[PDB]
Amino acid sequence: SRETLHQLIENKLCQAGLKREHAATVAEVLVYADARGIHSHGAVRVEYYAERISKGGTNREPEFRLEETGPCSAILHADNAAGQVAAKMGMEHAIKTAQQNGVAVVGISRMGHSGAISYFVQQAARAGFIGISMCQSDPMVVPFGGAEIYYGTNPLAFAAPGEGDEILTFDMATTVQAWGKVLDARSRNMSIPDTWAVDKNGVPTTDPFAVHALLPAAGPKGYGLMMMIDVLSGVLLGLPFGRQVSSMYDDLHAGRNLGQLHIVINPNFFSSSELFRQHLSQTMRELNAITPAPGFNQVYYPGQDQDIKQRK
Amino acid sequence: MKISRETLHQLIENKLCQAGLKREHAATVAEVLVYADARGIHSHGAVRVEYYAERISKGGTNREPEFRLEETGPCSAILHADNAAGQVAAKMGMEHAIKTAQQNGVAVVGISRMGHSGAISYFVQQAARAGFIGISMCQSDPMVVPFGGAEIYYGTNPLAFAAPGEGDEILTFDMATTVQAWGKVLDARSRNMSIPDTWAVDKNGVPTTDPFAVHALLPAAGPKGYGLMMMIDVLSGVLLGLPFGRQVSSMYDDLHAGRNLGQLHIVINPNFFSSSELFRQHLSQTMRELNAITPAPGFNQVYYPGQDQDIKQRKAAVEGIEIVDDIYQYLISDALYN
Ligand SMILES: NC(=O)C1=CN([C@@H]2O[C@H](COP(=O)(O)OP(=O)(O)OC[C@H]3O[C@@H](n4cnc5c(N)ncnc54)[C@H](O)[C@@H]3O)[C@@H](O)[C@H]2O)C=CC1
Ligand SMILES: NC(=O)C1=CN([C@@H]2O[C@H](COP(=O)(O)OP(=O)(O)OC[C@H]3O[C@@H](n4cnc5c(N)ncnc54)[C@H](O)[C@@H]3O)[C@@H](O)[C@H]2O)C=CC1
Repeated sequence: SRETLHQLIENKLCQAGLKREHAATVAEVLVYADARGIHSHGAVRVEYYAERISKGGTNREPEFRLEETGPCSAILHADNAAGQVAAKMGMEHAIKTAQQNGVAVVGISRMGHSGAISYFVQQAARAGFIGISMCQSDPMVVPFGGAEIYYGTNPLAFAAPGEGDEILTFDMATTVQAWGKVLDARSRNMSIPDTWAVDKNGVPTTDPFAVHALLPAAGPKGYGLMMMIDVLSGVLLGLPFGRQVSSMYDDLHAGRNLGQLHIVINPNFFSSSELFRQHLSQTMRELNAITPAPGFNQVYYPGQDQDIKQRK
Repeated sequence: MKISRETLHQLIENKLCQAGLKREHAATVAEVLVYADARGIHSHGAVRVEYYAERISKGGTNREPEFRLEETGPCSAILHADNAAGQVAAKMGMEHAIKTAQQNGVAVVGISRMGHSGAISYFVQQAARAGFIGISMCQSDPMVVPFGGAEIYYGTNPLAFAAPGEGDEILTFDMATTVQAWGKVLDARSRNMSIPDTWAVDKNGVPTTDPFAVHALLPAAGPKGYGLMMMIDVLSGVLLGLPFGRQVSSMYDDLHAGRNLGQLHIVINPNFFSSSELFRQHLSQTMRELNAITPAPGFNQVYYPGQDQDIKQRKAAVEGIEIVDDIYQYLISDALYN
């Protein structure tokens, strides 16, 4: 069960170094990923996290400092704490701030990997607000037209509340595919589609063992989106940016120094929250009623495929 | 033909003024249009004036809007635009966003009930010129199938971003959420070429190479563009209590009726997070480093995002802006439309 795995991972990470409360938080986010089929960011990471913690490449005793910079802005100085802990804490502050003052823009400064980041925007939506989040990731992607890596798979996530317990959740890597698909096609020795990745010369490739770098989604569009995310979650916070961003296997003894940015918007500072939620539910219904194209059994609203996998 | 920036501005300004816009409003509309043309975004340039003139004439764009700025919090506002010209409403709202982020760090400003606002990167460039990060997005005419779908719901719903580098350097990025903007289907309609099958679908949701058989556009990157246009509809439409999704008006529904569109600006003042000087240095460093990346076979250069358009804008300052001669002919003429 869910509370089973939480207890497992909570225990394992608590003994590898983390305060019990920190272990409980990382556990939760990891399960969340596997359940929604986001396996690249689920348990395939758990022994690894345990290692980095034991070796100090993730801070077991971070000195957190939430620095408020304005009525609707803050930086959580996270001291290279586990990303799941840091990002969750900053989102709690963003939610509190948007609750009172309407909007919140909160940077997470110096954290480890934070995982399937839709977890954090769901926090905002469960509180009745719109959540947007994005973060830097290991340099892994060619600029459009390029043969050298610069940005990472730099994800973007969004959630908004509908009626009752309904939430619409959207989450995407800015590459054609997440990296975890390249490794999957490496392990099963499959070939990969030629739209996913390039070789050491920047030429598209079908051999996942000849992959030097991922391609950006929609060419120049994914390129701009990952740039935007690097500027918003990295440059804005004065952190390393672009190619300077650390990679997971550079040094298990050193903090990652990653950044993440949350933006939270309280609907009642703009219009009726009741009608907002009614209209989100209406969006979800209407999209579901759309005539599917040949080949599709249904049209899903964004994220519904994951919402479904979750409950099964 | 190529033409100056000041002259095109004047032509557009006069033509919209005689349609019935206040000269102040017609000026603002004109500079956003010339901005688009200079950057090569011609589908949102002077080509739209004749349409605008008709809508203004027939009352579908408010020539006497009662603007009302409703401040809802320290960093939030709605500009009620009373179906004023979008370029006017969006710029006014961005001026408020800039002022708000200057004093309070961040601003989220809705433009509620406006006409078409054009190449929306104009508005984020305002923020970047003021030293801030600008993000903007707006609803558009239903024209796009959901991923997996065969009926239209969302529009080409654009997203734009700009941030300042050192000096007058700005990094500007601006995209429709479809594989291609609608103008590419219109352009290949004008010259009778088959389009690739990744752009659009027929009435049945089957991808098509026949531009006259196109019923709807496809979202960029499948479900990703789908999610992005939904996000933009939610942020610039649902959030403002406006018509959303398939309810959004289309350009030729009713020329006598206000469009009721929505747009959302988000402005972030880097000074509220870290040194704005080092921020600008790092944006300029980003642009340099991306330019120095080894190009892949086929390419002669790696561009930083938006650099292709910056180059066009730079060239247009030298040689002048290229527009279709037919548009020049209409702008000098005494005809408002037809
Ligand atoms: N350093 C980090 O933390 C990173 C984390 N990630 C995460 O990994 C995950 C990667 O996601 P991707 O492979 O790009 O996702 P994807 O391509 O499978 O799907 C993207 C989005 O579209 C939705 N979607 C997909 N198919 C759909 C359909 N048929 N109908 C309606 N909606 C549909 C998904 O639910 C999801 O919200 C994300 O959770 C992302 O946050 C990714 C990169 C880096
Ligand atoms: N209702 C409205 O007002 C709407 C307005 N629009 C506008 O129409 C325009 C749509 O543009 P798209 O067709 O998506 O543009 P696009 O596909 O040509 O390019 C998108 C972005 O990527 C950049 N880019 C493209 N190729 C590049 C390269 N090789 N290197 C570096 N950067 C590159 C562009 O400069 C641009 O910033 C936008 O200005 C948008 O604001 C679009 C839809 C609706």
